[PDB]
Amino acid sequence: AEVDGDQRILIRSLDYLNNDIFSLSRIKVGLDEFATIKKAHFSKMVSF
Repeated sequence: AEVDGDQRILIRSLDYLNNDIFSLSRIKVGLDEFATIKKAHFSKMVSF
């Protein structure tokens, strides 16, 4: 497919994209793209 827009990521778009998403380690930074956080083993959770 052909797209000519830069798809510059704006903050005003994130709220509408993530209105139904309540995750803390994933947000819809784009339409089909995501911003994620790397996982860690829960065995390290004992330090809290």
